[PDB]
Amino acid sequence: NPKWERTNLTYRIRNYTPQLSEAEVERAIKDAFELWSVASPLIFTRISQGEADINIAFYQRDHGDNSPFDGPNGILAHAFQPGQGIGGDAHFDAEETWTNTSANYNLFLVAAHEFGHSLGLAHSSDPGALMYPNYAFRETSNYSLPQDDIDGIQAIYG
Ligand SMILES: O=C1N=C(O)NC(=O)[C@@]1(c1ccccc1)N1CCC(CCO)CC1
Ligand SMILES: [Ca+2]
Ligand SMILES: [Ca+2]
Ligand SMILES: [Zn+2]
Ligand SMILES: [Zn+2]
Repeated sequence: NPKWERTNLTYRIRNYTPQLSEAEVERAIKDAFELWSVASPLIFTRISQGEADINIAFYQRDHGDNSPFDGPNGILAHAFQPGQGIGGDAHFDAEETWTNTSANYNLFLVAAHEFGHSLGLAHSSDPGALMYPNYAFRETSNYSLPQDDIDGIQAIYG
């Protein structure tokens, strides 16, 4: 069970996607981290300089980590289990259409799912859980962590 030994973690947005404004990308990420924060003792702090626990970036095909992206559709992003260096980091496929609406693909939703991986959660078998191994849009306004996911982080961090 790889998990963070610390509760205050830092994250850093290394690059942005041209598809949305910087503020939009930052808002999506912030909201995505908040989902998890309200159900655990984890506190996330955004940094702009230096080394952060969770590095977030948009990359194309080969990007230096044994898991190149596949272009439009297919895998949308990937994250690393809690750990030093690359651990906890999340990479988003730069070739995907990134949105903040119902159109594929909503960044807030994909990001929330990736952060679950970054936190140590595995995939869930419950089709209504954020951690279910498939992307499906759900109303983002006032969206909150589903029941199963709350049980998930809870089981790890309390
Ligand atoms: O389950 C996933 N888990 C990821 O970490 N990354 C993905 O892209 C993932 C994902 C799921 C949900 C949200 C974000 C990402 N997913 C997207 C849909 C795809 C379906 C191929 O038909 C299977 C891999
Ligand atoms: Ca892809
Ligand atoms: Ca890291
Ligand atoms: Zn990667
Ligand atoms: Zn996943």
